[PDB]
Amino acid sequence: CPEDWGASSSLCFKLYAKGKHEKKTWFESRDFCRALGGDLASINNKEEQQTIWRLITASGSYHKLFWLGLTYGGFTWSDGSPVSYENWAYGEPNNYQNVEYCGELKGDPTMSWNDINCEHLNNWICQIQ
Amino acid sequence: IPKCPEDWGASSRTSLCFKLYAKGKHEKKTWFESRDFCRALGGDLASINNKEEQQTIWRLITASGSYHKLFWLGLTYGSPSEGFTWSDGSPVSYENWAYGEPNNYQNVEYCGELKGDPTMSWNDINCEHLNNWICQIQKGQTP
Ligand SMILES: [Ca+2]
Ligand SMILES: [Ca+2]
Ligand SMILES: [Ca+2]
Repeated sequence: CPEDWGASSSLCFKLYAKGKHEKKTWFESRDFCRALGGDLASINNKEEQQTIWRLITASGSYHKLFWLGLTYGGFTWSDGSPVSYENWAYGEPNNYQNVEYCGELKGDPTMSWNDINCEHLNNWICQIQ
Repeated sequence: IPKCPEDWGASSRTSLCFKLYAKGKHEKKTWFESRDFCRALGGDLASINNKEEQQTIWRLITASGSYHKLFWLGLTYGSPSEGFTWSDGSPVSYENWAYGEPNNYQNVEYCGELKGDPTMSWNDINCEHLNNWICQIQKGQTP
């Protein structure tokens, strides 16, 4: 793995929790990780989770929340029929997009996930190959 | 296929991209500071390894009215360790330097700067000097 990046025993993870003043939104966090050649960290098994936890330990970043690459995201007819026709007014539909939800990691031994407004300022975790 | 970052002059035939930094007289830096700045971006002070790369930079100069300005390049005098000779210039064969010697000769004093006119010529000057500067980055890479 790159310059000190949690080595999955596969994937490399790196925490980013410098200060509460430079926390980013999910989108910014994702741009930051992508500009590095990777992306926001994805957790696909217990192993990957232990790794991030060791990183949290090794750095003393207990209890901090981190953005993970978790993201959520059309209209259907109730009766089941297919949407073979549309007559939306200009710009419609549009409400189903004023808010989006993303998943954050609770940095304690439970290592649990919670979804929240993708616009919250948070620490984040990247993953490079 | 590697491509150049958010608008940086791309060397059509190589893997380098260039960007001018001429924010004005009160923004100028030293070779080392300029180097720190460029590497901080994930790049480095610009190297000119051929004519095409030189032309890419000249086109950057033109597109920004940066005519007649001076820019730092990654050009730096390295002080080859084979440089010592005797008083008449004869080469040194036998040697009896103390432990760790020689070593004062390694002090970095001279760096290269680019004259932003059509000549695109280089001049070696004291690295302490304040100049505008140019960075380069590898394609496929983002600042
Ligand atoms: Ca809850
Ligand atoms: Ca929730
Ligand atoms: Ca000179």
